[PDB]
Amino acid sequence: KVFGRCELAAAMKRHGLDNYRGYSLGNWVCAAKFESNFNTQATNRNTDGSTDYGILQINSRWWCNDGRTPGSRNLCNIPCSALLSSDITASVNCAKKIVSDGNGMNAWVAWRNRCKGTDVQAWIRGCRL
Ligand SMILES: CC(=O)N[C@@H]1[C@@H](O)[C@H](O[C@@H]2O[C@H](CO)[C@@H](O)[C@H](O)[C@H]2NC(C)=O)[C@@H](CO)O[C@@H]1O
Ligand SMILES: [Cl-]
Ligand SMILES: [Cl-]
Ligand SMILES: [Cl-]
Ligand SMILES: [Cl-]
Ligand SMILES: [Cl-]
Ligand code: NA
Ligand code: NA
Repeated sequence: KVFGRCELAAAMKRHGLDNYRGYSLGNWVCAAKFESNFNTQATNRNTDGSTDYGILQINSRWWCNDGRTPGSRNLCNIPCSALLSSDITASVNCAKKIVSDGNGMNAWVAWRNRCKGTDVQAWIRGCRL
């Protein structure tokens, strides 16, 4: 599924990401935009052979099991394919674990490079939330 911006904002808000660990909703929407272009089916292969999955491009090196990232962890205890669902619950719940792990949203490269320190509230501007 390719979410609309506000649709995703609303979904993320309903799933408790607004101000989760102090990260306002726009951070999450911004991260999703630049990680996946709001596409839950996005996958990208990393140089180390892991793959990033889903709307928040959660990687299989650490967070999910895709059966083809040897020596990786599965800290979200999910098949990576669960992160591709049109239902973002699995991504959100895993993202909550990630962002809780001490490094905040810096785990999301795109967030660090494209959202962090920007006016992320713009990403939820106009949305009914
Ligand atoms: C939370 C999450 O999974 N974020 C992804 C990053 O982990 C991806 O970065 C890449 O992650 C792999 C596995 O840890 C690293 O081996 C690789 O060096 C790293 N790539 C970069 C440029 O840092 C990122 C890839 O675009 O996608 C999500 O942000
Ligand atoms: Cl868009
Ligand atoms: Cl915000
Ligand atoms: Cl694996
Ligand atoms: Cl959902
Ligand atoms: Cl933080
Ligand atoms: Na990425
Ligand atoms: Na894994």
